[PDB]
Amino acid sequence: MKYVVVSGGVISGIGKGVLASSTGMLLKTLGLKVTSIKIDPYMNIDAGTMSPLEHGECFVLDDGGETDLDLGNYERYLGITLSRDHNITTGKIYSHVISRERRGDYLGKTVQIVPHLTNAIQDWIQRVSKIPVDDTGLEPDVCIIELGGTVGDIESAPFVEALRQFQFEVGRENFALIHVSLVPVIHGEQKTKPTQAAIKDLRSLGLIPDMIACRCSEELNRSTIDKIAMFCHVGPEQVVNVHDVNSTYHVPLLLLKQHMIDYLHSRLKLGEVPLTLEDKERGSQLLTNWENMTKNLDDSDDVVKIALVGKYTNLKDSYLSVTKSLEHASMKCRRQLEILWVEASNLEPETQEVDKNKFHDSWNKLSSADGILVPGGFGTRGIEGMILAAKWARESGVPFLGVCLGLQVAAIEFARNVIGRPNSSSTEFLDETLLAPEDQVVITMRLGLRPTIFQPNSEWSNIRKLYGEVNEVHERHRHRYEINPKIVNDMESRGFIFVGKDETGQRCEIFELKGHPYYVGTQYHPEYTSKVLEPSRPFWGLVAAASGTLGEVIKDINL
Amino acid sequence: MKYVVVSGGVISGIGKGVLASSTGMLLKTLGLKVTSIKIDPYMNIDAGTMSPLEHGECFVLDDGGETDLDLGNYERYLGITLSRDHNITTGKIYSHVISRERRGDYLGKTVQIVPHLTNAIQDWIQRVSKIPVDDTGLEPDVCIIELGGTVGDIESAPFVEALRQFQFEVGRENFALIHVSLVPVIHGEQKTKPTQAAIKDLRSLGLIPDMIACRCSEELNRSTIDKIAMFCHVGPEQVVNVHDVNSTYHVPLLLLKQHMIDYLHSRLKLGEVPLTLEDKERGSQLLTNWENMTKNLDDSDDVVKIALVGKYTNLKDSYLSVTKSLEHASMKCRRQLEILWVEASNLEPETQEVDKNKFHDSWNKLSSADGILVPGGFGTRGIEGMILAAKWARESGVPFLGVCLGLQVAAIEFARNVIGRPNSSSTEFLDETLLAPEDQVVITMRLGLRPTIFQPNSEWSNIRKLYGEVNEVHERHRHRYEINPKIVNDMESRGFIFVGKDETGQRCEIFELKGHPYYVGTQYHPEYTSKVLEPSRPFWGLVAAASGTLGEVIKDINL
Amino acid sequence: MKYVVVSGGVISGIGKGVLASSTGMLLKTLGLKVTSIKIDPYMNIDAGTMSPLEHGECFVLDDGGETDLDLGNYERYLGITLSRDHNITTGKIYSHVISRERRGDYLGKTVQIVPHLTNAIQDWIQRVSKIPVDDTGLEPDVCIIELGGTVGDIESAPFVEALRQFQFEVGRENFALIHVSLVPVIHGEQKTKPTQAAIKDLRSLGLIPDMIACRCSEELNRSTIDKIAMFCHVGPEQVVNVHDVNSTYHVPLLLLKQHMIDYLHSRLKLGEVPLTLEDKERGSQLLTNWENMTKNLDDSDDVVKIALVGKYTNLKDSYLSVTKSLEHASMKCRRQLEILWVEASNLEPETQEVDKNKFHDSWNKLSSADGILVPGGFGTRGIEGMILAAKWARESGVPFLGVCLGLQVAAIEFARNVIGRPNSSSTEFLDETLLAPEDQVVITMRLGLRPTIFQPNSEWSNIRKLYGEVNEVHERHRHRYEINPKIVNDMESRGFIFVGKDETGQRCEIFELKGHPYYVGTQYHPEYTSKVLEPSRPFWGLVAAASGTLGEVIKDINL
Ligand SMILES: Nc1ncnc2c1ncn2[C@@H]1O[C@H](COP(=O)(O)OP(=O)(O)OP(=O)(O)O)[C@@H](O)[C@H]1O
Ligand SMILES: Nc1ncnc2c1ncn2[C@@H]1O[C@H](COP(=O)(O)OP(=O)(O)OP(=O)(O)O)[C@@H](O)[C@H]1O
Ligand SMILES: Nc1ncnc2c1ncn2[C@@H]1O[C@H](COP(=O)(O)OP(=O)(O)OP(=O)(O)O)[C@@H](O)[C@H]1O
Ligand SMILES: O=c1ccn([C@@H]2O[C@H](COP(=O)(O)OP(=O)(O)OP(=O)(O)O)[C@@H](O)[C@H]2O)c(=O)[nH]1
Ligand SMILES: O=c1ccn([C@@H]2O[C@H](COP(=O)(O)OP(=O)(O)OP(=O)(O)O)[C@@H](O)[C@H]2O)c(=O)[nH]1
Ligand SMILES: O=c1ccn([C@@H]2O[C@H](COP(=O)(O)OP(=O)(O)OP(=O)(O)O)[C@@H](O)[C@H]2O)c(=O)[nH]1
Ligand SMILES: [Mg+2]
Ligand SMILES: [Mg+2]
Ligand SMILES: [Mg+2]
Ligand SMILES: [Mg+2]
Ligand SMILES: [Mg+2]
Ligand SMILES: [Mg+2]
Repeated sequence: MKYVVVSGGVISGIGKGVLASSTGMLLKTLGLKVTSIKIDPYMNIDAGTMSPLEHGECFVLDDGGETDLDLGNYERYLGITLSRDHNITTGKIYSHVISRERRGDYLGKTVQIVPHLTNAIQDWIQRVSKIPVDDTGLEPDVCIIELGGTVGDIESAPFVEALRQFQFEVGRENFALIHVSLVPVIHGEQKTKPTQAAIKDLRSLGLIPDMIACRCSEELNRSTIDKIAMFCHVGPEQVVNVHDVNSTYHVPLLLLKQHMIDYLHSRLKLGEVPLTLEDKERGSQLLTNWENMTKNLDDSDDVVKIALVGKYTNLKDSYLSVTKSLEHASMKCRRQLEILWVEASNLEPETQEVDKNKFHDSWNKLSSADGILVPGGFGTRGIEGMILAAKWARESGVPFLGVCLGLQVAAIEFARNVIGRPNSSSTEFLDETLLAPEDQVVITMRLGLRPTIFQPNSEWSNIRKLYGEVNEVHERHRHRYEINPKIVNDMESRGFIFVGKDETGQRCEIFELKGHPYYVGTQYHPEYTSKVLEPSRPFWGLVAAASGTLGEVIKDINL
Repeated sequence: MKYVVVSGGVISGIGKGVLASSTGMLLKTLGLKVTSIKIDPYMNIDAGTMSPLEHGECFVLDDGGETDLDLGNYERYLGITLSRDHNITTGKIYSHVISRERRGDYLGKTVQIVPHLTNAIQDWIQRVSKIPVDDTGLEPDVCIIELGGTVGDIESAPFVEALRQFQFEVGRENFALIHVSLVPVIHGEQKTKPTQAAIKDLRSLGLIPDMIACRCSEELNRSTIDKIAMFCHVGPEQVVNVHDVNSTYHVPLLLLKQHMIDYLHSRLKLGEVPLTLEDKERGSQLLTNWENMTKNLDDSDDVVKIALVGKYTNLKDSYLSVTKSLEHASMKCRRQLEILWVEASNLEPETQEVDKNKFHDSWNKLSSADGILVPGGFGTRGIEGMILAAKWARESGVPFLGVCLGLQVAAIEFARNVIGRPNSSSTEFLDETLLAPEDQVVITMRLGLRPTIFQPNSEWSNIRKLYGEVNEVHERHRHRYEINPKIVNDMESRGFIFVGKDETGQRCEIFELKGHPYYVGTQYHPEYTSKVLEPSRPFWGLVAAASGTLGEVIKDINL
Repeated sequence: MKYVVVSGGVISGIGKGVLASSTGMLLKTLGLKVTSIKIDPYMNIDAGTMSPLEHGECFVLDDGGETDLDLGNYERYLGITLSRDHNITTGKIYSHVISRERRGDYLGKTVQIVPHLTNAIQDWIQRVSKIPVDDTGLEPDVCIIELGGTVGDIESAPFVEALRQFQFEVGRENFALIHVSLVPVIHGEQKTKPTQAAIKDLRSLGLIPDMIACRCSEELNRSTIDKIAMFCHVGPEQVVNVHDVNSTYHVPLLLLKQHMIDYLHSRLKLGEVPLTLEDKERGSQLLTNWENMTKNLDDSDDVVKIALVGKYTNLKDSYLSVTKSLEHASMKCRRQLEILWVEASNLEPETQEVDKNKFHDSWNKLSSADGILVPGGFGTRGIEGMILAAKWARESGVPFLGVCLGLQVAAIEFARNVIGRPNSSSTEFLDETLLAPEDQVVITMRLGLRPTIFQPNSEWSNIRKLYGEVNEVHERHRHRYEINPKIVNDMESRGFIFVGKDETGQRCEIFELKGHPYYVGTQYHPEYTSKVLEPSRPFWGLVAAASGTLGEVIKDINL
């Protein structure tokens, strides 16, 4: 096993997840199998309790693991599948040793943070980095560790001490450290003393970095590079200039231009890992596919506008996987994506009493949209706004996708406005009020990867067509409610066909409305299964419907 | 004596000299006598050997001290005069103890950095902070110490250790520390971990800050202030938000808006220093004069353009005192200054063979200029370009000031083009070549404050008029050459009158050319004597000549 | 050049000079030429101003360099001669860069502690480690650097930073670091946390140690060694157990038993330095001579007692070279030395009025003595006591040596008691009092190595015989006075022959008194020229006179 640790810096939120993902993608272009571990110094066992207002969206795994947003970045860049064990947290590792003590597995010794907890960390990283993450049952060749937080924080102290020991418990040339750092630019001068103080913290903590990755608002001056290469004991070829770029799909081709594969191949002896010529064709076949999609990103010009209708649309990280999944669809259509961020509460008429500026900008955006996404939000407070957005799309012929809550607000709209039961509602919003036309009912989270099976009278639908007309759809779930089965044949009598269901048939999972160009809803989250070179089919269908050429896309899918 | 230390930070060049000068100016608005000390952790005895390419211009004192650029900032903001002892350097203080050892004044003890060198530092700061710096023979009430470099550097280690001890060798409430710090803003988020790591270095080194001054590209968010006030054990009222502003004359009125006098008055018991009501009128009379010049900076609109003709005009700090002296003149004329920065070598015709873009932009600027300054540069390599700039101004009637080298290139121009000896030259450029018409000759630097006396037939001149027609001019010198006295009566026969001289008459120090609107030259540097509320008379005369209203200015000066 | 740095620790005065000297002596037993540098973080230019009450005796070099006591330890263990440049101090190196700045040799850059002062240190260590220190004009093969003070002190900061850089400016395998450390033993348990906190300071400062030398009141337990080898990343074979031993001549044979040559030979590639078989015989010929003198130290039993008569005899380090020179004489006679430490002031009768216990213990010791040394002290306050000790030895036939002041008090005794001028005196004690029989007169220190030449009528003397009857004696001087030449032929008429003089004959340097078994005085210090395997001839003559077998020693010297 080789290890690359991506670490620390002057600030949090600097770019370690981007460089970790680019490094893994780049190493994969030598044919190497790459895995990843996120370490988060936070104490939470997993992200499933904590709200999207900190660290962005909760990411959902095939396991049903509700995990760190960084694991989603590794899944999409590398083409890999991760377990809940691939996210280390302070909570998991302190919990592991405490549960092991009360059972007596330390045989009556005193259990100390060094060695015992720092040995639990190294036992975990070795257990987990050998887990299969590809379509093939090979153990990986490289693990990337993203060390969360900043080096020199109390919460990081056990993890840097475990990595200090891991650098020796595993051999040298099986371990490298990349340190990401900030170069401020002040009055036209690029300042080196923040990055120098960060190299002192690594030395203090007993680690040496093999690369410095410098994050800056400019290209680094070669005099600034020389200075960093004087204070840190590294050559000029070991400071990578990682400036601010408009697109993160370009960052792998920045580091390829900067010899970082060529360095790591000589620092980690990567040419001495056994690989076939088949593995070495697959590597450059991924590289040329990356150069293709990045060329097609730069010379594309024709725009498509998608309204994302939700709450808290100012924290754009609360929709990170949705956003990436709209981008992958856009890149496969070769049209420039603009997301129009629409707060659903501002669509409600009462906003015109509260602040007229917010009311009109929301409807200005929703009218401007070539397609609409209701993204699969959290907490029912915006539903009466999203019901307008679903009504607008159905009354007007505008392309629509409804994810999770986007099944539900669309079925609630269709019930109130096409069946004509005007109070019919989400039980999560009203519960004890006991209305008779319950659209949502509870059937205790239904979590992780499940099979969805198409109902037989459904090959007419665009959504079965986009999935290659394969009999089953396997996708990730994070829901507590269903559509009520008693209202299904009522809705189907009116053309709102539940095109796909759970194998038991009690649970409604995909619809398409008859006759509309594209009015699709999924109870799963199709975001989490999106890959950079293979967009998620419901999002590719929305961006194609919004662009025209939905038929030419369905034709290409059918080969 | 009270002490304010202004210190450290995440980066060098952060703003300590601006905040130190603003703090001293602000405290002076309570009637308090304020002094300053710069500590530079560099080893140089004084700046007189080191070139303007690092740390900007060398500043010249009345003593003839060639000192740090920061001492000039204190002189102009506070209205004070400083000795060469007011700049502490590592060289001076290590030299002081080494010279004292070889003489035996430690009486055969081992001389250690702690206590002995750190006691030399505290003996110096007490010796020097009692020196008179005003027009009155009172000892000061407050000393500002600017601690150069960054806290946590090896070169700073003896000075922070001396200040750690000085906080106790002098009482508490006679000492306060202001720490200047950087808040980066990255993806629209203001980052606190660089300022937290800087508070850990102060605690490690045994100092606590009383203010945090946060330097940022935005106003601080109140949540960012709350966070800094959680990690550092200080109230919200002790983080001052010192954002990037277009003008530094505004920075005192920022800190006045932020209660920093009101805090320091309760932290340093400044109301318990004895002062008269006369002292308390003088304080608010300076404050209202500052509010006047800053109001007159904001509502002024009509521009004046001055060409500054020199070398290395890309390092604008190489002309810092010249620049401030043009600004003070501009503020008293109530016209917005634009400095046009003109590289004199680019004015030479050979530049049109080398790069035509540089040739035309230089002459584009010099033609655009309402006035010209030849600023008093260093090293003769640009003189043939400045001779064109002096010719242009004389042939065309454009207002001119020549400082130091600007006497000399103008007299060299007047000799070559109006007397008609076409090879006549600066002996510093040609020496051993032994031409007969030597314009410069040597008469070993003539340094610091000297008297200049007006020749009798000179009250006609604008330059004697601008000086209030007072018989002597006292100004600062830093020159090795003179104009040749054998060429003086030749030049005076042609109207180039040497309006002022040294008391011996051998040495030529001020000219005015007959008939031209303003063609003045000084061998002294009038920059170093410029004050924010009283501009240097030769620069006020140039900016007035460039604006028109030179007569209305001379009238106001004559009262 | 190879470098070994001996460094730091938990406490000052731990044993670095003993381990540095043992390492150099041991490496010399491979035939390698070894040199040494002491770094002292004190500010003094040289030891010649500072009194023996701190850091022990001032050591005198052939240059006339008054230097650190540690340079004497290297001279005697290694068989080498050192210049005043071999002692680096903070004063010398800050003085060097400050003198170089005022002359302009930094060409107008800003001179910073890093790089410029830390480059002066590395330029010095390379300049000086190539200096010839043997009897042959070869440049050395190895330099030992003793880094004075403790690592993590402010005064050490520039020297550890220079050594951090020197580890890379010179290659790896040309540099090794030995760290000396304390293991306390508390309630029968050997404590490792002080040595762990010292390895953290080295990592913080960017150095890794190749050996840990652990100083302890016991042999280290192998569990304690294992623990130190867990926390520091080093094998068990790299912790050397350097326990408290009664004799320092044993410490080389401790480290030879502990494979420290065998480690350093593989860590520094010492087998790849070119050497002849002649060099490899000389190495083991020194080793077997060390095993001989250490065997002859352990199986010797018969005692000899020497009174050392001086001031401040409680600070035994104030006589370190005298003490070692009595030991080398004792080891060559094969008799166990006891120094009886006699305070000369306590010999004065007035002490019997002040404290009778001190009076009788002094005369109890002086009566017990088989020989007497007056050691060459400092400051005249004890002379009237030493005059009794010189009288006692002359009246009683007890063997005597008088060094520096020990010429002078003996001649003052002989004048007062055998010529019979009872007030005759040391001019340094009385000056302005102007007595006529001045024994001392001034002839401005007479410093360093000088030639002394024997007067012709002197081959009868034991002191000319002990020197091999060679015509000149070359020895080190540190005196300001002489014996008066006007009193010489008076003294010689009475049998007190001045057996040796300066080449000019004005200056009296060696005596022997006729008829007494051994009553010798030298104005030079014979201590500084003493070697472990070749004792200084005047001290070997005293210990032989005290033991009997002075004749058998003179016979062995005469071959
Ligand atoms: N080279 C880059 N150029 C521009 N933006 C970048 C670059 N690298 C990262 N970013 C952006 O910075 C933001 C945060 O980066 P990232 O998520 O990698 O942070 P982090 O330091 O790993 O920690 P956190 O998980 O707390 O955000 C994201 O919006 C990301 O797109
Ligand atoms: N509040 C501020 N807003 C905008 N510019 C500022 C502010 N404070 C300082 N500056 C500018 O920052 C630059 C450097 O500031 P300053 O000279 O005070 O730096 P310093 O940290 O004291 O050290 P140095 O002497 O090395 O420059 C100057 O151009 C100054 O005008
Ligand atoms: N292994 C040892 N066993 C016993 N005594 C020792 C040992 N090593 C050193 N010593 C004694 O310790 C004392 C101080 O040791 P040394 O002179 O080497 O100290 P240091 O740490 O180099 O610093 P300093 O020059 O300030 O004394 C001396 O008396 C010396 O003989
Ligand atoms: O105000 C100042 C700034 C600097 N200095 C002295 O000059 C040196 C200049 O160093 P700075 O700290 O100004 O910069 P740097 O070379 O470390 O690199 P950047 O932060 O710009 O990337 C400092 O280390 C200090 O010795 C002062 O004496 N005063
Ligand atoms: O990538 C990350 C970032 C952060 N964290 C965890 O969340 C915390 C968030 O802290 P950050 O370090 O992200 O910010 P902060 O609150 O210290 O303040 P600013 O720098 O933004 O001013 C960190 O201290 C760490 O515990 C991670 O686990 N991973
Ligand atoms: O009073 C105590 C002592 C120790 N301990 C806990 O037990 C551990 C025992 O560690 P100690 O600090 O007692 O010893 P050590 O193993 O570091 O080595 P020596 O200093 O003896 O050479 C400590 O690190 C701490 O975790 C306590 O909880 N309380
Ligand atoms: Mg935060
Ligand atoms: Mg991340
Ligand atoms: Mg710099
Ligand atoms: Mg400054
Ligand atoms: Mg020593
Ligand atoms: Mg223990």
